[PDB]
Amino acid sequence: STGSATTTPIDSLDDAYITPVQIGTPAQTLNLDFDTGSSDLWVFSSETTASEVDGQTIYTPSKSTTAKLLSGATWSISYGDGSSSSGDVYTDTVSVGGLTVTGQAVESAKKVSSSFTEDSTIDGLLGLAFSTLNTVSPTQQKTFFDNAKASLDSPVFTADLGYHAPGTYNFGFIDTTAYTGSITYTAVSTKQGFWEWTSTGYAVGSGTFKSTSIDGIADTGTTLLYLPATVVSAYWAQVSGAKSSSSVGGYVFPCSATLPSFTFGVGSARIVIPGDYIDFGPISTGSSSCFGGIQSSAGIGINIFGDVALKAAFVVFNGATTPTLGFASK
Ligand SMILES: NCc1ccc(C(F)(F)F)cc1
Ligand SMILES: NCc1ccc(C(F)(F)F)cc1
Repeated sequence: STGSATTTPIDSLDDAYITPVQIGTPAQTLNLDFDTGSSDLWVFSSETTASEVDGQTIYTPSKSTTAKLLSGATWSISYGDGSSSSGDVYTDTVSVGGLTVTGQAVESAKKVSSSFTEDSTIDGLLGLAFSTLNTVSPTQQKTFFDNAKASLDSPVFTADLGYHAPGTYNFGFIDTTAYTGSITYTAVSTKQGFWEWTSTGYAVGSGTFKSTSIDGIADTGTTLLYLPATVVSAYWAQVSGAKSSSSVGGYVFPCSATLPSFTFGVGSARIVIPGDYIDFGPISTGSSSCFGGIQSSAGIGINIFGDVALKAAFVVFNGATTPTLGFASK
């Protein structure tokens, strides 16, 4: 079987992407943030503290004939940005673009952090990292992808994120019409539970390519590109007036500047991120200082190939017994 669903940016900056997901019987449609950096499917629900819900669509398990409370199961998650949520667990039917999984763990949020409440367009997250990161206790639960793997025509899903435009998540097949040239596959380490790979280097604008191993994760759930300080300093050195601001919390640049492209290596192939992709607009309404889409990972402890990088490519998440990552230009 296969599944195909359109994913849409939540705002004019591509801060996140939401994808409609059907939960329960009859279907309750929620717009979820597909996150290859985490492994929990959790949603706003009728159980969420009422003061912490502000415009989100909620899942109501009492209205689903297939919902089963997972007795004694709880969950609690903390993301690298300081966000957090927690609650209890149900099993229910979950469908993504025609692809159906029965008995999927649906984690009902009882408490969510403020940043989730303030995001009215995101009804929850759908984790697509490896199941070893799932936070359900005392019995760990499998991701949507892991549960669907056996019935998929091919044990893969692909991410085709758009720049200020809708995109597509596909399950079970590779759309050979969606990319140009060839797909370059690179090895994945699952030892931390992430889609972790090694980039072969980078280049700034039309500059010389620098062969150097950059170990990072493919994370659709992270907005920006987080790379080592040496690389990020080399990039912003090519933007007149750019500087790292402690009060803002990253590199900023004059909004009148034109940004150079950024290239990163995948084996012998190259993925070029257009400079316009790195512009994330004024730091505040009316400001002439703009926030950069490439930031340092020094404070994070791991390099993150977020949406800024991934939306420049057609990305294959190959969940075979030996998992790999595929990158193609588009
Ligand atoms: N998108 C989920 C996510 C968020 C943060 C991290 C970090 F910070 F641990 F790298 C990994 C995955
Ligand atoms: N990396 C997972 C993640 C996704 C979205 C959010 C937000 F936008 F709701 F804060 C936080 C964390």
